[PDB]
Amino acid sequence: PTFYRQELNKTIWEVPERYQNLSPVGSGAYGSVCAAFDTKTGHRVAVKKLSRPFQSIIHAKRTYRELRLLKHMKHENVIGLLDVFTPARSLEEFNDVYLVTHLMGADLNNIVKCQKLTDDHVQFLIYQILRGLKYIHSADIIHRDLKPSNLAVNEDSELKILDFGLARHYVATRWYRAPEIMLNWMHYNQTVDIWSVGCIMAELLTGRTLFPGTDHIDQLKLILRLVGTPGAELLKKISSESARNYIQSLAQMPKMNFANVFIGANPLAVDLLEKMLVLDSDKRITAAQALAHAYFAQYHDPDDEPVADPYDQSFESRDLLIDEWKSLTYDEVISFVPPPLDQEEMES
Ligand SMILES: Nc1nccc(-c2c(-c3ccc(F)cc3)ncn2C2CCNCC2)n1
Ligand SMILES: N[C@]12C[C@H]3C[C@H](C[C@H](C3)C1)C2
Ligand SMILES: [Ca+2]
Ligand SMILES: [Ca+2]
Ligand SMILES: [Ca+2]
Ligand SMILES: [Ca+2]
Repeated sequence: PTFYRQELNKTIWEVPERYQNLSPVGSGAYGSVCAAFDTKTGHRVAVKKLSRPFQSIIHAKRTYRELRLLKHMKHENVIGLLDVFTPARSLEEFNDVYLVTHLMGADLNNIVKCQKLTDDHVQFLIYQILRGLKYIHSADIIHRDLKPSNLAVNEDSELKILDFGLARHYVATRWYRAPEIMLNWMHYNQTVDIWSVGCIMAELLTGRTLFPGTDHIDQLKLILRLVGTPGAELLKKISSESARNYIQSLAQMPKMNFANVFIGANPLAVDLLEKMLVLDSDKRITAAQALAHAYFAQYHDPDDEPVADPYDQSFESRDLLIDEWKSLTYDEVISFVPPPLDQEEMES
């Protein structure tokens, strides 16, 4: 393919002539993104140029991790890959990676901000998050920082999870993070992401942020006002003695009845929130359990809530040299097989 160069976000992008009319639509994890027109299929796409993908061992492994993850993700509510390209003619020239997915014009903050959402619409939005989570969780992938700005939404409210499974080694909002993550507790499971869904769903229903804490301690106090003081068993999870002593010394608070917090909400929504917003991560509902909850009865379809193929994450434990990660990434670029344009069939 013939490539062309265009300065976007103050830097030169080099892309195949197939992709036209690039215009910036914001930053993503470790890269910046442009919307484009795919002249091969007439579809609108989003193209992410990774920033400094091989500058250090941290960047190089992050680049491999992201390409491996995105090549594996094949679910209608999870960002996946239509294409991956590099202007490099060989590994020796290889220093830039571009990832291509379907264009999603908005994030969840664009949906709720200026819109009084109906309950049926909230159901659809949360249903899609949970369907995507069941899939990624089934591959032993956790998001860990799920929030409205990590949920891409298109013009018809179709939603995809992105920026999951990233980070190993800019000020982000922590309002949606699971307490065990925000506070660095010693163990956690996939249901960290279900806490985040609870926080998102609460805000879609009320129009107000659930736990808008000014710092870690203020946020914890807001959380405890809703869910009540935890038992000594929860302290088991917290390494820092100072943190445990602080929590233990707080004046005891009762759990609130969520029916008195989400006044006027669908009682089924309140019940689901009660099951998601639990401090005990072993008591928190899973994504697959939540999809069966009566709140989603008009959307639930077991035939269309798939799990993922096994995902080999053995590379995560390995320390390799920059050029090894780079060569592995080049291999993944070259071996990528674009999916069919139409991968779906009418149901039954
Ligand atoms: N508009 C849009 N549409 C789809 C995805 C993205 C996208 C990607 C991304 C990931 C992989 C890929 F291959 C291509 C793009 N990373 C961050 N974003 C965000 C850019 C602005 N915030 C919401 C989405 N942006
Ligand atoms: N957002 C809220 C924070 C705190 C807990 C609960 C009820 C009140 C006090 C408002 C949610
Ligand atoms: Ca169906
Ligand atoms: Ca079809
Ligand atoms: Ca479609
Ligand atoms: Ca069916």
